[PDB]
Parts: sequence; C-alpha cells; structure tokens
Amino acid sequence: VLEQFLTYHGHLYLRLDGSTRVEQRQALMERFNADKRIFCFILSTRSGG
DNA sequence: ACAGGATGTATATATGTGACACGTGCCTGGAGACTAGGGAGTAATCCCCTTGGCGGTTAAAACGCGGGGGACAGCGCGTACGTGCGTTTAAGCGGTGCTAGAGCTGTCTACGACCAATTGAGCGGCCTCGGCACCGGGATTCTCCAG
Repeated sequence: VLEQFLTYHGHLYLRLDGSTRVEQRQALMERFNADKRIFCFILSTRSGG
C-alpha cells in the first residue's frame, strides 16, 4: 500500500524486503546510491542490519 | 375292427410336523422409605504458554536427466487339472438300548469382606556422575568398472 500511495503521487522508488536476494539487495543499493533520479528507497526496518 | 378287462396316473381327501398364539403360575420388576457418597459446581492455583507479521539460514524437498533393467505382453509347450464314468465305500437316516454325567437341591462351613488400628513401602525431590553419543581418525570392505 505504501507503493500504491507513492505511485498515485508519482515518486520513483526501489523497494527492499527480506524476500529479496542478497544479490538483488546489493544491486539495488548500488543503483540507488549512484542514480539521483530515485527519490525513495522503501525498505523494512529489521532487514539486513 | 370292437367291446371289455388289466394295468397307471394325475387328482382329491384324510392324516403327520412345526410354528405361532393362548393360557396359567412364580419369579423378577416394580414400588416405597431411609442413608450415605458421589458427583456437580464454583473457587483457587500453576503452568508455561500465547499470535502476527516478518527477517534469516540451512538442509530436506523439489526438480532435471540420463538410462538401465525391470514390467509386460506374446509364443510356445507340456504338464495337469477338470470332465465323465463305472465302481464301492461309507455316510446317514432311523432305530434300539445302556449309562455317564449334567443339572439340580440342600447344607454348612471356611472364606472373603469390611474396619480400625498401625506403619513401612513407595513416591517425589534433589545430586551425582558413568554411560551412551558423537569426533577423529585409521584401517578395512564392499561396489564397479575395466580390463
């Protein structure tokens, strides 16, 4: 529902959940901390610490 | 060819089992009045858990694939089992015809059952620590080509 809300307003994002693979997690991290277009980085609180 | 006797044969009638329905009597239910004890019905304790949602990590499943070696059918064929048959063996369907031996009735004890004591198993509660359970090798011993 957070993504459903962010879409209605038009906000780029790259979600992150425990179900994501560590490879995908690292790829998303590298693509977010490098690309300035993405405005949000939705993730879980108690994910990989 | 026929008129009547000399045998059959289903047909109809009075007599043998069985099983239901009835009719008496005598046990077994029913009816009643006491006296627990059992069980219901809260009211307290001690467990040790409780659930949702979610992130993480490792092995048990889950899946792919090859391939082999088994599961099936067909073929054949040779006992071998059913199918008649003629024989004969012995079940059995009624009988007679004793006797053990159930089944009972009665009698009368030893033998349980409470039962109130008495008390020592036995049960829980801790403590301890050998004994299995797992590591780590190191031999051995199967399995599988591969000749």
